[PDB]
Amino acid sequence: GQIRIIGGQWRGRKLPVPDSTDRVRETLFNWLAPVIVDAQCLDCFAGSGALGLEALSRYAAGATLIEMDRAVSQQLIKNLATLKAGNARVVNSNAMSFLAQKGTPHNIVFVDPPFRRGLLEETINLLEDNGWLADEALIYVESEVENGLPTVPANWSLHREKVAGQVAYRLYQREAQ
Ligand SMILES: [Cl-]
Repeated sequence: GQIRIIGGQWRGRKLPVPDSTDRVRETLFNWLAPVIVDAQCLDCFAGSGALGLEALSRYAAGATLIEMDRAVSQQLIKNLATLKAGNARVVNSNAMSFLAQKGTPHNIVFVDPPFRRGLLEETINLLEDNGWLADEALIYVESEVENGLPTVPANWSLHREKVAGQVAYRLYQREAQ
């Protein structure tokens, strides 16, 4: 497995992601371009780290990367060490346990769960209820079109949306209320 960082300080740098897309990341980070510098980012299901790593490359101030798979969390840590990225941490946890505590506010949150039903709406409510979001946070949500629009709290509004293939890529903006 290889991950390519397509932008920022490590643009073009290639990283191994063990035995277990560009246009997506391109679209998302174009949406995030004017807020990404010095942002605090949380990746709820970091997986390969594609999202968190691209965020750090583009001069995010910091990224907390949450990943349930121990082997995957370990490789992520190794890739951060390669890149000399000290302004990040990896927590080996499922998102439901992790977010069910008093949180810390983030400017940008990535919500791309490995499966939708049982995780997506639950994660969204925990983010909102436990203080994980800064006053005007952006939350990226990836979901199959077939699922419809996810239930979001009333103070979240749909900010950007792209549909490609079977998948809806969305960015919500949250108002502190
Ligand atoms: Cl989870």
